[PDB]
Amino acid sequence: SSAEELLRRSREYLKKVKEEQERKAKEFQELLKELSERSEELIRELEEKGAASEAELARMKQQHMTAYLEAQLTAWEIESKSKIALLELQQNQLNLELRHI
Amino acid sequence: SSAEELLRRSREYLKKVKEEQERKAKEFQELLKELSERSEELIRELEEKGAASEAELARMKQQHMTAYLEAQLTAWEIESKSKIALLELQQNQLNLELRH
Amino acid sequence: SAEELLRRSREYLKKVKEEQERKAKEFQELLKELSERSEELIRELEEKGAASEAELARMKQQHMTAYLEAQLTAWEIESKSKIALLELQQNQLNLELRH
Amino acid sequence: SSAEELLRRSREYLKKVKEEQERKAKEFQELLKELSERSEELIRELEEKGAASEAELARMKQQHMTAYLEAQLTAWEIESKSKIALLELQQNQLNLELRHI
Amino acid sequence: SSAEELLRRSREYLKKVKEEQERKAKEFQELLKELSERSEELIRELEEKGAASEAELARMKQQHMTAYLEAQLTAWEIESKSKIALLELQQNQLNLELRHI
Amino acid sequence: SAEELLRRSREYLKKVKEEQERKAKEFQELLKELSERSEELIRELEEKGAASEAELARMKQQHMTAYLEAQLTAWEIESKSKIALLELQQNQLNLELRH
Amino acid sequence: SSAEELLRRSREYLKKVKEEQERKAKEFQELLKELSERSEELIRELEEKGAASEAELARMKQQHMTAYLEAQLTAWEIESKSKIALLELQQNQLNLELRH
Amino acid sequence: SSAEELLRRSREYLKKVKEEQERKAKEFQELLKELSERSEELIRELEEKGAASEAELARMKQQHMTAYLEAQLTAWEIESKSKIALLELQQNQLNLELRHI
Repeated sequence: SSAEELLRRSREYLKKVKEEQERKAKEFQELLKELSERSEELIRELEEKGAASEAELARMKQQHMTAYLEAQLTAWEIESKSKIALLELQQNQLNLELRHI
Repeated sequence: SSAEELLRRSREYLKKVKEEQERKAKEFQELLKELSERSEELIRELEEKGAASEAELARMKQQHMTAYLEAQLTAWEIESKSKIALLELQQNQLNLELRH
Repeated sequence: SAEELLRRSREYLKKVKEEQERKAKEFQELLKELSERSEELIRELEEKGAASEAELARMKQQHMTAYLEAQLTAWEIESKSKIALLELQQNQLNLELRH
Repeated sequence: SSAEELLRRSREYLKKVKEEQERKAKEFQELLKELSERSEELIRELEEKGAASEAELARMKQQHMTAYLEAQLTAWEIESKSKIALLELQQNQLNLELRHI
Repeated sequence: SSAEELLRRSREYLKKVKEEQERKAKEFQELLKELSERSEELIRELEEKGAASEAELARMKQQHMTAYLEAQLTAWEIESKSKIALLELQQNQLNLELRHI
Repeated sequence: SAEELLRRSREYLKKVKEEQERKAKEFQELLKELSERSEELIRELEEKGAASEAELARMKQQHMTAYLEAQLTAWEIESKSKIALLELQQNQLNLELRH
Repeated sequence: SSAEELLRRSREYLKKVKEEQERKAKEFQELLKELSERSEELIRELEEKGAASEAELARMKQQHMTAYLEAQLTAWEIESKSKIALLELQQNQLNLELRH
Repeated sequence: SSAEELLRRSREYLKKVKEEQERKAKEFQELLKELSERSEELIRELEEKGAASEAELARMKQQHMTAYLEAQLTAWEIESKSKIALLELQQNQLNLELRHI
């Protein structure tokens, strides 16, 4: 009863954290999408202006793609690590309930 | 009773740790906001002066956005790790409460 | 009740594992696309003589070096992810036999 | 009795380690503040003397903020990892206290 | 009986994960070999055409070996971490087998 | 016999903890020395006008930036080291009470 | 008996893992030796030609020694981590053998 | 008896690893000492030749001290991590003996 209430509060508190992680993951993708499209807009403007040397933009383009690639890998590593860690806490939570209940 | 004291004390201390980490998270967003808002202001100044080449300001702006993104990812990594460890510590606490 | 929770626990486990396969596949598609763009940019340069022979060598090697770094990183992620869930799959299996 | 003595001693040595880390955290903040204020001083002297181009100073100023943001994150990472790790040891200490004595 | 089925299945899924990592390890070596041989090709063309100074080529050649050494260490780090981690899971699987069935 | 092993186990534990304090102190002495050398080199430059005002600013900031990085690194090491042994000290204390 | 088979099989497999890691350690020292011996040869060639400034070869030599030192530290970190993990795994194995 | 023999073999095997770590630590310090003194010999030669600009050597010197500082920190981190990990295996070894024994 009282144990059922605490385990209840712990389970629903665990879900808010899980949903809180899903929020941050989406928020990052939106941020990266905006920044990446701002960078492409900058590089595109140069190509229109022709201000940047053909080699200059090639180096600029490859840096944009490289950092974007790097940004995704980091976000992939973070969310992957978070989801897996929460899952173990989901198992501990379940282990507590069955054993007690 | 005496065990009720210690376990209640631990719960409240965990509560303080959780709040201090929420502070540091918010404080960082405020710091990153200010500094980032300065960096955008500097690049604005350079644009209006035309004190940097068109390509150079493309490089500076993209470096600015790259560092902001790196910073957000790092703070996201720290807070995500903190919240989940405390979550495990809170489970140990809960298990003890149940144990008693 | 114990079976329902554990069955529901295995389903969420399955979704997480499946999702991790989703991201790994998506990355390889992203890597190939960006990789094929990068070699296209390098293609155009050499054809136009835009970059010096020394310049294109450093550019090509930067591209291969970045591609190798990307794979090793994605390898480390997917490798660690799969093994971490693998311990959770064993934790799940241990819970089931417990009942 | 000796269990109580050994465990009370444990409680104190662990209270000292915790205070030691609060001390190190403050010292770094004072350290970063002093050095970070030299940087602004060196830079203000440049802007005053006009000894760096408008872009050089902007690159220097954003370099300073970028390094400052990294120092805070890195210090935040250490103190956070330390506080959480010590927290778990206090839990073990608390578990022994309920058991051993 | 069902324990034996669940555990034998576990044994097989874990044998598949192990073979999968031996596969990934080889693929990388083939991958590194192909790209690493392009680098030597691009560089041999430079030395032939004399399109880089004596020092530039030396800096490029030592750059190539330095990156190659990093790729091996990094791949060695991953495969080693993977093999050891899987090894422990095989031990848990072996522990269950002695117990559950 | 159990007491001898555990007493001997605590002595080796003590040596390791003491040794870790030795390295932490030694590093701060190394850092200060190298740091004081570096600021001496920078001192000589500005006095001789060897480096431009812009040059010395970047040099000074590189030195402070490297010093900060060194401290954070040594902080992370000594902090992690002490906590890791602290769990081993608790493991030792748990073994003793077990007897 | 049947348990004696499995635990003996695990001991021999652990034995193979320990040996494969000794291989990789030695193989790396051989690779680092060759490449490092090439790098020293290149800098020798440059010295005899006088194809690089005196200061430049000081920078190149010091970069060469820095990378060799970084490489050794990394391989030292990998093997030190591997040997100690297997050592823990070998202890789990031993505990099982004792358990039976 | 037979257990006393296996635990014996495990304890002495643990000591060879511990001594093996002490070897690598010393070996590194010797290597760093030699390389560091080779670098100082190079920088010293330049100052005698005066080949390097007074600012050039100042940058060169600071890089030598910085990398040396970095090298020590890495070695400090490795040996510290190794010694602590071996110690836990020393505790597990002792725990196995007393319990069996």
